[PDB]
Amino acid sequence: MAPLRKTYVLKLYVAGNTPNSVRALKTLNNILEKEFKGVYALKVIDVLKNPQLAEEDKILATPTLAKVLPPPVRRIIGDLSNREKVLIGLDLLYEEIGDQAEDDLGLE
Amino acid sequence: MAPLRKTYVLKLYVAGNTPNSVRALKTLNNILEKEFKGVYALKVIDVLKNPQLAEEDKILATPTLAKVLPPPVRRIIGDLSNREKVLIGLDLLYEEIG
Amino acid sequence: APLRKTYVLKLYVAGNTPNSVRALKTLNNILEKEFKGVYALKVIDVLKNPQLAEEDKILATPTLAKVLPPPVRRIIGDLSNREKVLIGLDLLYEEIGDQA
Amino acid sequence: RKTYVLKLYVAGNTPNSVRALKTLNNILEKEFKGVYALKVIDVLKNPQLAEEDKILATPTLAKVLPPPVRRIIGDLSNREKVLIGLDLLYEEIGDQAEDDLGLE
Repeated sequence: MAPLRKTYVLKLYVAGNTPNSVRALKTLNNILEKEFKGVYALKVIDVLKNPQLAEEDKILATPTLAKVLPPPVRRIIGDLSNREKVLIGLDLLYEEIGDQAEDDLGLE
Repeated sequence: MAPLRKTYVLKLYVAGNTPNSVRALKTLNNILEKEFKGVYALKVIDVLKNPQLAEEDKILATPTLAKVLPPPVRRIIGDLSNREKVLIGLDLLYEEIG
Repeated sequence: APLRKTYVLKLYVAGNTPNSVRALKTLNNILEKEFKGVYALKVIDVLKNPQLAEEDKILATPTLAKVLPPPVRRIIGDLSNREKVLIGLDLLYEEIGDQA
Repeated sequence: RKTYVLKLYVAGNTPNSVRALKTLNNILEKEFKGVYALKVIDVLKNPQLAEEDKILATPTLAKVLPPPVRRIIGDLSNREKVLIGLDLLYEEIGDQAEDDLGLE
């Protein structure tokens, strides 16, 4: 809980959220805090819940920026695009990325 | 006032298709056809029908590019974003013909 | 007028040379003629200043080059294949200085 | 079993340069044998980054490295000014072996 918290956030932009991609997203979320504790941070943006992009938000084609990502990570990114058919694209920015989101209804 | 050479391709990336949404895309296109003869061309992309971007594709925030665009075009783009919420983002290409 | 914000095309070159500097000029020229206020060129000579800023990162050329204007793509190509002085690039939404 | 490849992107080599890159090539294979690998790349030698290559601001990664390695890096950056930036991969090196135990 230091003063700053700037890290190379890996933003994923998805259309929808099918229970399976949500698993994999949770999966990939640990492959990161695990092998790269501190270096990266996942951040998913569902366009269906948030269509309008914020000035700083940019969506690049998965294929391009993927190759510079960790091996196990690239594999998830691959299922997501070619299988779970939900990954629109992604980006890599050194941003704030603080508190978790997803307006909680208590999700149980 | 001349149809020839380099063309701006305005790529709108949409999520959804409300009744108004369709109306305006007909207008924007009509505007670009009758006013920006050639100069500008439109190309709407349905991320629902197909989400994965090709290799040469990218979506940039609307507020950004729409700023430099011609008033009559920013208008329809502003509405497609903050009123119909179908407009995710967009890109600007400078090709020739397709 | 008081500045503005746009997408910056940061090229990272290992030093400079007449040709590379020419093309780097041709290129900059282009973005200010065809892609006004959408893309801004910003060259970073790793030879002059080696250190890297915080949000400053460098991705290989072929990765992020596909998504650029064709002409930007040609020049980027030559600064990388012909002059072989380009390390990589990046595309950030920033706040271009009134100059620097 | 894999290893943290600590790729270092440097701008040329100085006298006080190879100094720490010889002290870093040590501390690692020593206290952290097999743990944190290391491969130095002088851009000036070969600029063009490969499709899977990237360079990141030294303040970012280094800060998640052993307090000591951060010293050689830290010095190597502000003082000897040659460290353009660094990258940290977590993959497996299968180029050479010494002894292993696969289970058929």
